[PDB]
Amino acid sequence: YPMTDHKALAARFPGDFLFGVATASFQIEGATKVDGRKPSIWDAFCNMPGHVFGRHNGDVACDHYNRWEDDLDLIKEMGVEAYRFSIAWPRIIPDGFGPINEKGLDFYDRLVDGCKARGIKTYATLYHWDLPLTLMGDGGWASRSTAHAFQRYAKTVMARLGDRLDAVATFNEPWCAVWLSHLYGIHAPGERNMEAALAAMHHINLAHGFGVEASRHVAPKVPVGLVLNAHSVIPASNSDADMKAAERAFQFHNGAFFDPVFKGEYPAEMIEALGSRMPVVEAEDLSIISQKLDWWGLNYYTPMRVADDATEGAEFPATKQAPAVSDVKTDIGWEVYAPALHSLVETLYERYELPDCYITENGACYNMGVENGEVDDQPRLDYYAEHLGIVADLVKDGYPMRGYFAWSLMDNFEWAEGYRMRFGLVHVDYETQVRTLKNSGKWYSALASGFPK
Amino acid sequence: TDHKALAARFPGDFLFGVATASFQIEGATKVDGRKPSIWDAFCNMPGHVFGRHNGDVACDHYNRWEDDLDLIKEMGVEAYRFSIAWPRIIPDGFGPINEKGLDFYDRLVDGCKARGIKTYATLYHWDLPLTLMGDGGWASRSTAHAFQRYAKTVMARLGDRLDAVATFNEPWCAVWLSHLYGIHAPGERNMEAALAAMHHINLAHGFGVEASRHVAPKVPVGLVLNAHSVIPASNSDADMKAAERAFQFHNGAFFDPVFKGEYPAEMIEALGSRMPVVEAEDLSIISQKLDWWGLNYYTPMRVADDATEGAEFPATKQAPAVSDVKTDIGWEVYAPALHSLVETLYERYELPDCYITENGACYNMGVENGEVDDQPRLDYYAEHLGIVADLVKDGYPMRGYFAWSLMDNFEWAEGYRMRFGLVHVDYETQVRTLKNSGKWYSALASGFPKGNHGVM
Ligand SMILES: OC[C@H]1O[C@H](O)[C@H](O)[C@@H](O)[C@@H]1O
Ligand SMILES: OC[C@H]1O[C@H](O)[C@H](O)[C@@H](O)[C@@H]1O
Repeated sequence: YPMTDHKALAARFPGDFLFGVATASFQIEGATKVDGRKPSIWDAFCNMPGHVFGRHNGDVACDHYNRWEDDLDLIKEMGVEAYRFSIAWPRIIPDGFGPINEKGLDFYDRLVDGCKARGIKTYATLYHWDLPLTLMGDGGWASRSTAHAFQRYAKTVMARLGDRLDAVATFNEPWCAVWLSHLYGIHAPGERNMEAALAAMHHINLAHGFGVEASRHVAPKVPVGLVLNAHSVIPASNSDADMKAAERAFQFHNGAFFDPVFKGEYPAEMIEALGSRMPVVEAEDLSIISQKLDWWGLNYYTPMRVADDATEGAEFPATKQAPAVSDVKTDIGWEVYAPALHSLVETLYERYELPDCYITENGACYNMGVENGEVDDQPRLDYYAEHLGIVADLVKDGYPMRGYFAWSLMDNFEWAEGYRMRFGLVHVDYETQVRTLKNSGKWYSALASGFPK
Repeated sequence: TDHKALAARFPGDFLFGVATASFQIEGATKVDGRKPSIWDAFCNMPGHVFGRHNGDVACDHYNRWEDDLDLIKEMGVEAYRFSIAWPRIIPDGFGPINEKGLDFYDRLVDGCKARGIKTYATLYHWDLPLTLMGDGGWASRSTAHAFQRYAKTVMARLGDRLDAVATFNEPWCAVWLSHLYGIHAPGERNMEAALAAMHHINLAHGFGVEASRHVAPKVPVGLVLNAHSVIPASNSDADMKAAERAFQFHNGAFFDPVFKGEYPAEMIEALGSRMPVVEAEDLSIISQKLDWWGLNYYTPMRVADDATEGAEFPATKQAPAVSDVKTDIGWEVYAPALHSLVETLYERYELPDCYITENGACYNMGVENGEVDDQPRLDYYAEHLGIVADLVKDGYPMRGYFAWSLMDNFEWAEGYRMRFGLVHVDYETQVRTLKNSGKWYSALASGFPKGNHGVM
């Protein structure tokens, strides 16, 4: 049972708690070929049949590149203190390496100015998956040179925006950019090769480290973070095999990123099984990867239930999907189970020395539209109540949970799922570009408005 | 293999050549304005190419081309078949023309002229500018129009000197091998993408023919196809219907539109709903008349019916080899499949003059004694040229023959491991060594053109 009474729920949060809404550049911007933007690997992935539902693409999206003032006005009306957004590398350095696109920088310059004027805090993500297509020539993330391209891109953005940005994250979800994109073939560039994935793994960890150094060198005032979909790993049974399975799944899906960044090492059992196939790790890599961060971002939606897979010749971590425990599912099919969020954060703060935590993404897919000038999305409202409940519990128990960004300000391009899957607090009619604040959004606004106190 | 007796089986004006492709030999992948091709991306992402081999070095031809031309001249080979790198000419696919790129081929073509070497250029031999992948590569119709402009750009500069041009080399590879089987760049395995690539390459061929004739009307225009010699596993009804389905899919998909102005009926029945839009004028554009056509032949395609539930058209599976002779890449040697193939094609379609634009064999032996003993290559050539001479005697319009690899080179997904050259290349020293097969081929080709002399 949720609870949902906002006035009560609001009492459970400290006065300086940060409430936000989140978007990503490719998902909402459109204007793919204007002001010097060159193609990203997602433009390619969309336009090649077989990868994205309906062959949907980012050409128009929410037209946010043009309508951004309205959107910031909306965040202002909702009384949301913070906006988490991503910056398009294809706009800043269209070829990945090469000339800087001054018009690219100009746009986010204005965007940040726009937020500053409205008293909206800025949480920027440098990389939320739109890698300049040209970088695939050298091998993309499988090439170490791509990390150096990112390095220069980060130093460029932070030099321009560092005097106003409230916070910066290097990467959004290495798990997706790494395994889902290079091992499972589901996200761009759509590869299914362990050697390629391991290369991407290390080079993205490396690029993060280069990114930290770059930010601090040109904008040392801005708190630097990293955003991770750490998976709440839950065994199917308490059998010895399933417990061991959950630990391996943890090392592979979480440790591959958390241990290098926060412990300056890769997980030992993972190295045993997969080490021989990694690219060169240079003497100074791990110490660069493991620089101290001022904050970190957690993205969470649903647990990762695993069982052992004893199949002959199963690759590490040799696990398979266990069935859902809750009956409740979102429209995209993900199990709804709030307490996995609690145990996830506990495990992480026991296992790693972590800085302040912001819940950088939390939300649900529910595809109801506009009937009677209102969007009736009670199951989404329920979701936020139930999960914010857990976040308040974490605050009570002493964890340094400093903020929460509701995932998806508005409906947008949902990657492989195209425009089919809505995650927004605000409905978008893609034929008129009209924004309609959903009922869940009215609720979240009623909660967020009372902060700061 | 007596080369004198074999030489006599050919007409005096028969054309002997050696063949090459831009990405396989050139190197200099980042020089003079060249942007990446889909094959640079393909090579450099682990899992696609043996050893992760790439085209960066290759045979360093971009730097050593005059020496390689002198080599062709010294061999006595009259013709040179090569491809032009689109990534050097219009590096983003669309976008600004790169003059440095054009100059290189301009100077190459001048070098062929000065040496008396006839030029048979291939506009597209698989090196698509990576940027075009932004719109969906060959799955986007726009890519055909980019080619069209590329085609026109090249022929405007080179058309006053080129002896001949082919639009595309092997639609089958660029279409099915690249978009359905995932073996070649860009490495897709999707029928919808492959069908889009199929029509868009056919269409691009047509645009190319018109573009070339618009700016260089005198230049003979062709298309190079690895037409598959489809042989059934048995004469069973199921196997023979399968061979015909296979012919339609692997050959008909390209031969029918180009030479009959229609797609194969049964194939349209199984797959047409998943094809891209065929605009009103498309098929007439595709089926413009050609002055010649190139056949690439290596080995037969033996097939059997596959009754597996839901097996997609053409619903066939590989059948086993009849000969037990195989090249080092694993391809059956079976020369008579060349004869039956050519005769099938000429009965089935109305075709212009034929050149064998590729024929050769993978054998990986290297330099020992300062010499390369590649008898199986030589044996392969003598036997296949015999077949070509049989086709001549039977009255088939066989005008010329190009040996498959002037030199060992980057062999696509196989990297540098699989050698096809008449000339051995040591990739550390870049030293060219003429193999024994090369000596033999030079001996044969040197007698042509036979020239005006008496008889008795
Ligand atoms: O549904 C997935 C949503 O959460 C993901 O973790 C991504 O960070 C976000 O872009 C996406 O839309
Ligand atoms: O092995 C295949 C060889 O034949 C194919 O016909 C190609 O056109 C050539 O580039 C390749 O090297």
